[PDB]
This record gives sequence, C-alpha cells and structure tokens, in this order.
Amino acid sequence: AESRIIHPKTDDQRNRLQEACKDILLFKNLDPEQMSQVLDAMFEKLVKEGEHVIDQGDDGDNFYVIDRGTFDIYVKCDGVGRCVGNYDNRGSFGELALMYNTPRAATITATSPGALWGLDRVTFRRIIVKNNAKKRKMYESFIESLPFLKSLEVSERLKVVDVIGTKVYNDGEQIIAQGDSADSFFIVESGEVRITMKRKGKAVEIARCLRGQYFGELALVTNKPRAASAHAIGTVKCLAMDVQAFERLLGPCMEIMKRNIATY
Ligand SMILES: CCCN(CCC)c1ncnc2c1ncn2[C@@H]1O[C@@H]2COP(=O)(O)O[C@H]2[C@H]1O
Ligand SMILES: CCCN(CCC)c1ncnc2c1ncn2[C@@H]1O[C@@H]2COP(=O)(O)O[C@H]2[C@H]1O
Repeated sequence: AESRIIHPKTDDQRNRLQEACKDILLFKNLDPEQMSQVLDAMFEKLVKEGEHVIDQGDDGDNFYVIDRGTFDIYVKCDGVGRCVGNYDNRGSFGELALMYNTPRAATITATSPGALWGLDRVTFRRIIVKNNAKKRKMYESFIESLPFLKSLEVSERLKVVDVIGTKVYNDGEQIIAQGDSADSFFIVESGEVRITMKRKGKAVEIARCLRGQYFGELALVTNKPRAASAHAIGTVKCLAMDVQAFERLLGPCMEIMKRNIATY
C-alpha cells in the first residue's frame, strides 16, 4: 500500500533518528522492511521545559522515542499526581494508548528543553501491534511457564510480551557492566549468562543464568546501580523490558523477588 505515512528527512535527521532508535525494545523484532516503514513515518517534534507532551486521561495519538532532553512521569493517586519516575535523554513512551486503545495512563512533561521522534497510531498499530502477534507466538508458552510470573492476573501476564524486546548477544559479549546505571530487566531465553563481580579498579564469578532465569532486576528495585556485570557465554538471547514496564507490570513480583533477593 502507498497510503503509508512518510515524513521526508535530512541525512542528519535520519542519523539522529537512527541513534535515538538503536535501543528501543519495541523495534527489536522488526525485519528491515518493517523498520524502514517505521522510520519513514517518524516526524520530529521539539519540546520545552514544562511542556506536557502527554496528559493523563487524554487520547492516544502518537508513540514517542526520545532524541534528547529530560522528562518526568506523573500519575494521579486519588486526585494527587506524583513523579513516579522519569526518562533521561533516551527511551520511548506513549505506546499503551495505541496498543490498548485506552486513555493516556500518565503525564509526561519535559523537565528541560528536548526533542522527540513521533509515530502516528495508524503506522504503530499497522506494524508494531502486528509485530506483537508474531512475538506472542514465539514467546507466549515460554513466558507463561516462568514461575516468578505466577503472581499476576491472567490478563496482566498477557501484556508482558507486548513490551518485551529480544536482544541477541555473541560469546564474550557484555550484557551489563557493574556500576553503570540500570534501565532494563533481563530474562534469558536461550544461551547462558555469566554474572561476575569486581572491585574498585579497571573478577569473581557469582552466578550463571539459564533459559527462564532473570537478572538485572536488583538495581531496579533497590533503586541502585549495577551490582555485578553480565556476559554472554556463547550466543545468548534475552527477552528484555525497561524499568517503567518493570514497575508497571511486575509490582506483584517484587515480593517473591525481594525475598529470593536475600539469596544474594
Ligand atoms: C514508573 C512506571 C510508572 N507506571 C506504572 C504505574 C501505574 C506507568 N504506568 C502507565 N504508563 C506509564 C508508566 N510509566 C511510564 N508510562 C508511559 O507514559 C505513557 C502515557 O501514555 P500511554 O498510556 O498511552 O503509555 C504510557 C507509558 O509509555
Ligand atoms: C547467589 C549469588 C548472589 N550474589 C552474590 C552476593 C554478593 C549476587 N549479588 C548481586 N547481584 C547478583 C547476585 N547474583 C546474581 N545477581 C544478578 O546480577 C545482576 C547485576 O545487575 P543488578 O545489580 O541490576 O541485578 C543483578 C542480579 O540479577
């Protein structure tokens, strides 16, 4: 079809568009064809400190990917809204409205001047939601066999795959580095992950994660930095998700985790 949306861009815009998108979990499973359709529909939108890019309750129009600038996340608790987190010069938001045809479930506002790459909902539903149909096949059984995910309404566990993204790693490849700031949760799908620990300089092995085992969740809960490095042992495939997604769907897991986290 030629009813596709296309926003002509300069070589520079595409370059930046490219950097901004390299790590967006929602694009991880798209073939080159699907990705280029997406990129063509991306439009640039500048923002200013204080600007309410999204207001809770509003209608879902676009999906956003951050090019730069800081942001704050706000939710209303009984009528009072609080900063429940934030984004820092990278990440994506505004997908829930388009995926589930529901009102914006939060408020996003620039906490400094920024820029964004938006994606209309027609394109988003046409390609990303289609993409989720594929991901569900591939990982529905698997995800539904992960013990730590028993504590979730049958319905909640369904929306999990909708926001995970597949990351491939070669042998010897670093997945996360101890110390670094954390913005993602991992779940080994295939291969093996070696977890090691070091000391203040420039390495003791402390665990091995196999298909079905998660890691990188400690720093998300303790709101602390990476407490250990992770490396791929041979080809590894992890099903990942950002913290916002983590806290949004995994709250019902923090217990069985916080407890089993004592085993650290
Ligand atoms: C820190 C996680 C906070 N939680 C969970 C609390 C209920 C969130 N709960 C719901 N939506 C969130 C959350 N965080 C970011 N968004 C993003 O803010 C967006 C607002 O538009 P949306 O509902 O279409 O999609 C949303 C998400 O990408
Ligand atoms: C049973 C070994 C327990 N220990 C060693 C005790 C000091 C651990 N101590 C600290 N982190 C561990 C440990 N095991 C796995 N991780 C995982 O390795 C991850 C490193 O990133 P993270 O800190 O965000 O979350 C971590 C855990 O999922």
